[PDB]
Order: sequence, then structure tokens, then C-alpha cells
Amino acid sequence: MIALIQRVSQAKVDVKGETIGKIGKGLLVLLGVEKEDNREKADKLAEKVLNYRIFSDENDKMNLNVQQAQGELLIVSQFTLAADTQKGLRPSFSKGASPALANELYEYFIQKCAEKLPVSTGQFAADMQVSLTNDGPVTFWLNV
Amino acid sequence: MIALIQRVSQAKVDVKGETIGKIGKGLLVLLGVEKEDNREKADKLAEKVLNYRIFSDENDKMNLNVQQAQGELLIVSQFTLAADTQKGLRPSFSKGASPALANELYEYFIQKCAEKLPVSTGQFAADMQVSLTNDGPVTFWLNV
Repeated sequence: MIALIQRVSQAKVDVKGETIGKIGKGLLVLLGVEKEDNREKADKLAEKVLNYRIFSDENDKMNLNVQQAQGELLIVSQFTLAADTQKGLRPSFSKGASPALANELYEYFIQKCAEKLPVSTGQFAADMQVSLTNDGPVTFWLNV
Repeated sequence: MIALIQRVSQAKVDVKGETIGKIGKGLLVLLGVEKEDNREKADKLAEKVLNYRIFSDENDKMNLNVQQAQGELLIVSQFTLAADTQKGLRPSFSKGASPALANELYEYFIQKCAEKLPVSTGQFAADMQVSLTNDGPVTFWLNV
């Protein structure tokens, strides 16, 4: 499972011209579900995202996690993170989870993160226009 | 070398409240320079980014590259892509290129991409607020 995170000052997800989810300071979490993922990997990835040292403390050191920083997570399903992009010019998805498993673990990861922090979401399998301001920018590819 | 690309309808880079680079349809390219990178890897990564099948054709199939799609690239230096994030909760940068090499290959990659397409940029080693609308969203981690 992959959580590609971007530190943001604000972000939102629009579907067909309407905003369906938004956050202020926090992380935009693009979530990629792979074959072999399970609730256990989700629990571990949620913990990693929630506690990753990505925010500035009162001295500008990247020392705080999103909880300490009083932020939110905007969680959006992104099947392309699981792509293999090594050869050629077209992505391959052999490691991608089926839509059923991906939606399940996506909604589950959301639940697990919500245990500790306010989170908002996109919509699974909907065309989304995801707007954000990556502050830094700061971007980390986390995975389990 | 890493090019984390996001398909956008628009994007911009602000530095201290002023927009220093912006694009319309295209790709926001977060660029991570690693130790061992060189002009040759840059040439290969620029080609990959420029020709990757990431845009929709007249039928909604992900068949066009950014050149065919008449887009631009917004290239922004991002040292965090080269981080190791496997253990613990704090990133490590053993594979990160020195600021000197990273700035060199960053400006070089920009030159190579400009040979084929209009490109705009952020500023190396400046705190940047990078705003964008990821259309899809569509996100690929490309590397060489």
C-alpha cells in the first residue's frame, strides 16, 4: 500500500464542478492499494502517515507530525501510484489491487486515520479535480 | 533521478507571495536528484517525462504525451523525493545529491525539456508554495 503525501496549506476535491471534500493545513494523501494489501498493512500505513515528521515546529525544523501540527488529511484514491513505470512509456498495473479490494482498503484506511485526526476524502472511482497548495513543497512517498 | 509527475489543468509556484512560474494544461514535475545522477540520466528522464502516455486522447484513453496534448511542464526542485522513508517516522537522505549537483542537474533537466516543450520553473532552494489542480487525479513516479 502506498500513501504519497504532500504537505498542504489547503486542498480540495471537486467532482463535476462541485467541491466534495476540503481541508485547511494538513496532508493530501494519494492512496494506492496493491495486490496483497490487507487491513494490517493499512493500519501500519495510517500510523506512518499520522506520525511522519513532516511539519515545521516553532523553529522551522521538520519535527512535527500532522496530529501535533493540528492538521487534517484529505485522502484520495489514486490507482496510478501502484503502476510499474520502469519500461517503455506506458504504465503497467500488475501490482494494482482490484477495484473491489482497493475501495475496501481505501474506505478502511480512512476509518483508521479518522480514529486520530479529522479527515476528508475524495470519492472512489470518480473523475476528480484535486486542487492544493503544496507548502514547501514537501512530498514523501510512504509505503508498506 | 526522479520525476514525480502530476497531470494538471493549471499550476503555479509562488515565492514570498509572488507568482514566479505558472502553466496551464500540462504536468507539475517535482524533480529529485540523487547521488550518482548525471547528464545522461537527466536526458533519459526528460525523454520519459516528455513522452509518457498520461493525457486523454479524443476518446478518453490515456494515450497522449504532454507534447501531443499541447501542454507545458512546471518543473520544481523537490529534495524529498530522494528520501528513504522505510524505517521509523523521519526521512533519511543518504541517496540525495548535494545541493550543488542537484541544482546543476535541475537546471540541465529544464534545458533538455525546453528543447521540446514550453516549460516554466520554480526556484532552486527557495521556500515555494506550489498550487495546482491535479486533473484525474493522475500521478506517476518516474525515475532513472
